[PDB]
Amino acid sequence: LPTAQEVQGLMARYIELVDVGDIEAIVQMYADDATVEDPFGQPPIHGREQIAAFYRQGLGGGKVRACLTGPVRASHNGCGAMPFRVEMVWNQPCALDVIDVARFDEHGRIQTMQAYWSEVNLSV
Repeated sequence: LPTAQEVQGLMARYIELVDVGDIEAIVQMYADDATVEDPFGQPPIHGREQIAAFYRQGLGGGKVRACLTGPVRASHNGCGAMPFRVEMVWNQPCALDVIDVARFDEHGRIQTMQAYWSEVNLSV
């Protein structure tokens, strides 16, 4: 599994990809059969096609900004967690505070992603 330093780099690179909205590059960061639970509590979506559709819906159709709002917290077992803020228009300018928890596989790809947030974390 990716080292703690590597996890930091990868999770930071995920945020940068969300920030520019490069759907294909985001999807490539995931394992081919990865799961996404976003928001955590909802049923997982499975596989790169479903994940691509998810990101197309959520990012496509307008400017989205995303910045880390604190450092990535990495483990020594290929996992990490990070706090960030996503700015969008829905549907005025709003911001959502999120924490992503990720588990990576032996190939450095995201196997599971869990995005913790609820409506309390949204601001118009």
